[PDB]
Amino acid sequence: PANLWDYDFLQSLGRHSSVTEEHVGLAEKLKGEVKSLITGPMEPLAKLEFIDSVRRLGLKYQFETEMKEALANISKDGYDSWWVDNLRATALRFRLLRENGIFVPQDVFERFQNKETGKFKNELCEDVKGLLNLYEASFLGWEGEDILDEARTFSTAQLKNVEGKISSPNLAKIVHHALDLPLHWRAIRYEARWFIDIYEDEEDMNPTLLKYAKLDFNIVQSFHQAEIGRLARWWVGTGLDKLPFARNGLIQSYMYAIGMLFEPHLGEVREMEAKVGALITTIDDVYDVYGTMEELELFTDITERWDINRVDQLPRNIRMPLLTMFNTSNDIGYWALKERGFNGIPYTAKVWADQLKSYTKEAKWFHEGHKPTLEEYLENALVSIGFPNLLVTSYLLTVDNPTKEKLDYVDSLPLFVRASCILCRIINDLGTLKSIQCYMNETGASQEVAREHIEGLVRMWWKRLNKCLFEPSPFTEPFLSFTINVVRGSHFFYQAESWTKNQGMSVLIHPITL
Repeated sequence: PANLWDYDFLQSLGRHSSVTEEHVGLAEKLKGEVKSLITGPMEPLAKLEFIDSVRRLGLKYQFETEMKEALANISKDGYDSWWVDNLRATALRFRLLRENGIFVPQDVFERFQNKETGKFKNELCEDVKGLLNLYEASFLGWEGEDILDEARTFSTAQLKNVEGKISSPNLAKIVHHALDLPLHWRAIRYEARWFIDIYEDEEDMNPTLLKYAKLDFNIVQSFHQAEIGRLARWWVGTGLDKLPFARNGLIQSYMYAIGMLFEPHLGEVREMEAKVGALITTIDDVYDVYGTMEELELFTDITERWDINRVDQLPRNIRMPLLTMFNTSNDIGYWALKERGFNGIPYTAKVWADQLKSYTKEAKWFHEGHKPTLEEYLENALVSIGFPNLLVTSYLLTVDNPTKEKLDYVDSLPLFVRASCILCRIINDLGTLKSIQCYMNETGASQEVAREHIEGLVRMWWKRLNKCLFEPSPFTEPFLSFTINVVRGSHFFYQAESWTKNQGMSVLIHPITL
């Protein structure tokens, strides 16, 4: 029986599947037909809505070139009367163009403002799809784009007020889902599973796209199940499943990794990221449990020196996580040597050393009654959250022509990656001494005021990421998406056990009925 907490079940995954070669040949056929629909003749707003649907169904990885081509064709040609003075069209166009690297100025929304008060016009307050498109579009903004901040607050207020009054149950579901999290902040694979059901009930539903979305979801899922089986057998082989740390650490870590990257061709990378995540949770718990004890000083020193010669001084429940961290980091660095020509061990060793040092510092503060400022706290806590480790590892494993200089640069945590790491930390803190209490102690602010200031920090760092994606960068495709998608993973998982089990069951275990 399916049991996400049962390592016998998890080690069994991948041996048998609903692959059904017929399904594979059928999906290639339907994929060609969907390609034709994306490039073919269509009304312009309807074409934007079709492309947005393909994205929301988790299928953008299959149609990158067609979507970019159709969007360039839209963004260039002639007439604009198909969206000018149409809030719904204007906002969907702004969002999709900006999502695909085509700049659109915020001034495109000025005609919807009162021209004297900066406030959006009251006659839009019941335009449900226009409000919804304006809401989703506002999250593609940059710092200093004040119209889009006003658009966010206005559209949120009005969607909240209109939510209970929407006649279409499906449109009401879409509005409620958006108010929980905008599409820009949602993890791709989890959103795809939700939106397949939603799309089936849309009035503009294209049955070929729906059938392809279901087939492709099931095929990708079979890949994920084989990965889970391998990872479960690894984990049980470490013995860390029997130690009193990180209760569901392996499968939770794999669910987070699925947030970071889901595509089948990144399987090996995803498995390694899952390994690191599992170890991160376990060792986080280790440093929590032994918080003051000198055992942790030896743990940290062994890791800083990357030298296990003194490891038998540690008790077994600490020695086993340490040696599994050591051996796995050596395996991952060796994979880089074997596959990419570059020994990654010095980098996996370093990010782990940094990580434990971050834990040590947090512990120090807690033990000495220290109250750090917000910036101080965050400078340590963007490391302790674990994403410098996970992201630097993903770069090592995917960058082309890896060199010491590229790895040193990413490991320095420049703006783009730093912003992702800070975001993950702040989102974790909002969902759980941390960001809110630190800001309180720094300014005396209310808990409500402090939470609002931290939510504003989330919005601000997202604006910085948005702008980074338009600006020259040493970073290339896989990693750019990794850096955004770990944040999306954080939003989705830090929004009880029933919910997590439900997400894992519906996304990883149960195929979609065809």
